[PDB]
Amino acid sequence: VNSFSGYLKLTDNVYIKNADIVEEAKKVKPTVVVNAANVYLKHGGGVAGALNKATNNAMQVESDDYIATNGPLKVGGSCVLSGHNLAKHCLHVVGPNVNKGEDIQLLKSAYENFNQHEVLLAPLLSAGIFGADPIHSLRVCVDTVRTNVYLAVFDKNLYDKLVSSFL
Ligand SMILES: OC[C@@H]1C=CCCN1c1ncnc2[nH]ccc12
Ligand SMILES: [Cl-]
Repeated sequence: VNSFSGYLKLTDNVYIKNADIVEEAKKVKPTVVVNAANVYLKHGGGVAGALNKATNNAMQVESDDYIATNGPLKVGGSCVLSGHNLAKHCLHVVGPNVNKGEDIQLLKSAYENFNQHEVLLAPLLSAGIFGADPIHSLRVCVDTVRTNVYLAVFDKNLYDKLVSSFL
């Protein structure tokens, strides 16, 4: 039993809700919140910009030190950093950005990072400003993640389409 509330159950381990991931994380304080990161951990917009703003830019400060030490992430890769005031940890995961021409096949590799954590609050990877089809992103999530994932979908219209079209 966990403290996530109001989710629809898609499979044994995947749940979905219309919610603002920032507001969700502040309420639940999950062990892990997933960020829709880029390889440079430059949290300018989309989910990443919103999560970083909610940390008063502390996420960006920590991320800049991470990059200065380790260099960029790989597309499909991840790193674990602090969750600041939002969660214990933030799993920064880089899905392919279709608007940069990155290979959508890497979306499965991106979701595989979730399997290293027993429970996560997450967005759909490569959705929104990353330019992938969110219906596809949900399909890959369900077919790749085996741990317990609570998916927050900000847009109410998109959420209804995701549910009504889910196979
Ligand atoms: O697929 C990512 C998704 C789709 C469109 C825009 C960003 N996205 C978000 N998903 C969940 N919570 C969010 N809070 C702020 C943004 C946000
Ligand atoms: Cl985004």
